[PDB]
Amino acid sequence: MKKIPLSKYLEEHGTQSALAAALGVNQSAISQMVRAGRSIEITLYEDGRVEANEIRPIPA
Amino acid sequence: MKKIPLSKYLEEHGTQSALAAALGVNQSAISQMVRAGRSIEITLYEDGRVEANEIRPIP
Repeated sequence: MKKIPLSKYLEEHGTQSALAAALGVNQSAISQMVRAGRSIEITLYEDGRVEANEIRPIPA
Repeated sequence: MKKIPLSKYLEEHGTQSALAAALGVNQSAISQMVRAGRSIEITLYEDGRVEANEIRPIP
């Protein structure tokens, strides 16, 4: 397993198009996360699965 | 540092009251997190400070 911030993932690994498909999300949700500088972490499994999580501090 | 889920922090390390005060939130905020099953991770630093994050799945 590898975990990787969103912008590094896109800048260095995969495309928005590909990530959107592997997460089963609307491509424009990815665009929105990039624009707003949301703290999104991408997880890459050896089985091929890809997951995404926003890390939100408490308090905000 | 050690990362542990909120449930586990409350079982093994601290209380809702003490955690809330150290984080700088009202206990009511922690109570709500426990009650809604929210995915909360506590980072416990060597000097005793703690920080909290919520893990929000995407989508």
